[PDB]
Amino acid sequence: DGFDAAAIGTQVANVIMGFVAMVSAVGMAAITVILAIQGFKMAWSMIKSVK
Amino acid sequence: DGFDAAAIGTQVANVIMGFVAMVSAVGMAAITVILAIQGFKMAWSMIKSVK
Amino acid sequence: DGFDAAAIGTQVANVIMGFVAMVSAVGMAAITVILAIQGFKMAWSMIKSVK
Amino acid sequence: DGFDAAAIGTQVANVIMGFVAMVSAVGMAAITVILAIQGFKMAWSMIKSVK
Amino acid sequence: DGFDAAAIGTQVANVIMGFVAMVSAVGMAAITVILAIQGFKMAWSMIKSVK
Amino acid sequence: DGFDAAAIGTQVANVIMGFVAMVSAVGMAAITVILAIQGFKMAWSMIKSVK
Amino acid sequence: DGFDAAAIGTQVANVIMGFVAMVSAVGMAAITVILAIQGFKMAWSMIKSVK
Amino acid sequence: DGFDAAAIGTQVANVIMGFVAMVSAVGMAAITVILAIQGFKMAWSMIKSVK
Amino acid sequence: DGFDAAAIGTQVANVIMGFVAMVSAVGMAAITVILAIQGFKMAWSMIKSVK
Amino acid sequence: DGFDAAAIGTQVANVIMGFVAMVSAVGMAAITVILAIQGFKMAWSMIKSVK
Amino acid sequence: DGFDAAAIGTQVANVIMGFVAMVSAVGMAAITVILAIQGFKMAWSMIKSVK
Amino acid sequence: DGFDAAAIGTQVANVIMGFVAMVSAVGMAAITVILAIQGFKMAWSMIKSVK
Amino acid sequence: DGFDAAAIGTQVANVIMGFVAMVSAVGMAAITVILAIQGFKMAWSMIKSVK
Amino acid sequence: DGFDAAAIGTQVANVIMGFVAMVSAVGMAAITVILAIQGFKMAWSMIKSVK
Amino acid sequence: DGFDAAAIGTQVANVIMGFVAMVSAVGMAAITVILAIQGFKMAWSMIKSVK
Repeated sequence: DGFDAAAIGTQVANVIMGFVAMVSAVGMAAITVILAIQGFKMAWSMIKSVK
Repeated sequence: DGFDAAAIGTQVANVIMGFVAMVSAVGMAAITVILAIQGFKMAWSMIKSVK
Repeated sequence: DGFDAAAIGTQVANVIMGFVAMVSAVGMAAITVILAIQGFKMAWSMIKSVK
Repeated sequence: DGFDAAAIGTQVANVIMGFVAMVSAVGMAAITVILAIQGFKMAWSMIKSVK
Repeated sequence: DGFDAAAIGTQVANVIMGFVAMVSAVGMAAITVILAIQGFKMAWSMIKSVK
Repeated sequence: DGFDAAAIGTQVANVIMGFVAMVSAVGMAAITVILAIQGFKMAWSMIKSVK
Repeated sequence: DGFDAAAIGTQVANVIMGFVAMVSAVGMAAITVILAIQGFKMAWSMIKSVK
Repeated sequence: DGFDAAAIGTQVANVIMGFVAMVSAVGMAAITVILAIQGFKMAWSMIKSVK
Repeated sequence: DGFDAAAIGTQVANVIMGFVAMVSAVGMAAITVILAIQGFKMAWSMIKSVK
Repeated sequence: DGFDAAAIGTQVANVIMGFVAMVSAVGMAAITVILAIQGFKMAWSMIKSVK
Repeated sequence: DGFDAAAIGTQVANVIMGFVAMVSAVGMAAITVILAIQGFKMAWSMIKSVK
Repeated sequence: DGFDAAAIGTQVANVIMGFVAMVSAVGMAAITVILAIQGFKMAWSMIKSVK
Repeated sequence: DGFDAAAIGTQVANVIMGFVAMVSAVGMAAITVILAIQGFKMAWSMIKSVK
Repeated sequence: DGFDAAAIGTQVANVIMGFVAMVSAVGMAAITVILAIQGFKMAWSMIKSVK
Repeated sequence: DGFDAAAIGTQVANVIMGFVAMVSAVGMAAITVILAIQGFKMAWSMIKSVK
């Protein structure tokens, strides 16, 4: 009857495409860790196979 | 007696096949997130197994 | 006395076996949605476990 | 006799299609919460499977 | 008739957008735990694959 | 009306930030095990590749 | 005529906003339990995936 | 009028904070099992990767 | 009122600490298998690296 | 006038605190079943993840 | 008054402790299947890692 | 009263021990695949380490 | 006075213990379906984890 | 009195054992999909571990 | 009575065997990625073992 479906259907989507920011931010604060270990793993990794 | 069953039975269905749009839209605003993490996951994933 | 029980008892049933049509129609206008999400869910689902 | 059925039948419906607004508003004040947790859930979720 | 629908419809929403605070707070008091284990999991995790 | 939301919202969080202790304790009583095996794994691990 | 509606309408509400206390109290005596199990669940949960 | 709300509201809570005991007891009689398997799982687990 | 909580709370636990037996038994009938393969795996494993 | 309220009010309660017995008994004859399946579930559960 | 509570309370329990039999039987006719797959899974599983 | 529990309890089990056949059949039509790859994997596997 | 209570009280019960038959029959015509899907679910289920 | 219980009790079951057909059909139109992905998953899966 | 079960049972299946297309398409847009990394992985992989 009214059909206020798509009008609010975009409104809702716009609240939550403007939410990637958080996932990227917590992203960055994953990698710093994953590098820290990874880069530290690769430190000894060569000098395992130094032999 | 009257049998206004199918006539309105389509009417009702037409209000709600015209509702996928919202589910697609909130769809798109799922994937952007899921890529963001996923693509960021695959970033470190190769360079876990860099070794 | 009169026993107009089964005669109208079928009459009533015939108004309402001719009512499945609506339930099928609103059926179809469920699945289009459920696919939309489901198929979109399966989109990212493989590429979660891409790794 | 009078048949003031549809005339007021619309009148009543118009009081209550003009009621979605509230359901949308309490809608918005659901999602902010559901994001808050959800986005915070996804925060640790990647870094469960950091490994 | 009166149509005090949206006026109180916002009033109700404002009681409950001012409720995220609790969900964030119990949020923080989830992560401290989830880090505690997670960070402690990652402690041994590298030195599983020390080999 | 009353709005005793944040006041108890902190109260609840304080019961459960004071819960990490247990997770750390069961933490310690994970690692002792994980070392035991890990350190015992590394015992033979060098003297696999003694050759 | 008299219109002693709102005057007692508040009176009634005040008997029953002063009732949250009980729901909070039985609240606390839910969580102690839910922690007990939850914290005990998380005890073995890490050391399932110790592997 | 009487307002015997909090007085019995504590009374009820005290019947059911004195109920954790059972949940801890059935707790202990979970872990013995979960260890039994877990410790037995870790038995073969090292000597899978003995190689 | 009655407070038959801990009395039956132990009763229930005693039915189910007397249940480890089964988990140990199905334990033994895991390892026989896991040895069978494992010991058979280690059979060829040395004589892969015989070279 | 008479006020035979609490006198019979206890009388009634005493008929029905002496009713837990049945609920415990049908309790026991739940768990035997729930163990039977549960313990049988845990039988194959380890040897799913035997791998 | 009569207090035919425990007398029938056992009667009811005895109908339904004599019901485990079915759950064990449908038990056996689970495992035969679960072995069939499991044992067949373990067939190829070694000879994945044959290498 | 009637106690038609075990009589049908076997009847049900017999419908579903006569169901392994399907699981074996879909079994066979797993392995043909798993061999195909596995045997093809082992083809190049030796002639990786031909050197 | 007459006390034709238990005499008809059994009569009524005998009409409706002779009613399980239907519930078993509609039982069988549940499982055939539930197997059909279940057995078909287990078809792909192994060959999800074929990997 | 009449006892038209089993006579219609079969009638009802026969409407709904003649319903598996649909569940098999929607079955087939599950697997085609599940293969499509699965077979496509196994495509890259070998050539992950090509190395 | 009507038995419009298989007639619509095919109708439903035909909406969803005509759905593989999407899963193949999102398929292709998995592999391009998986190659990209895989082929790039194999780039350095030989020249790890160049030695």
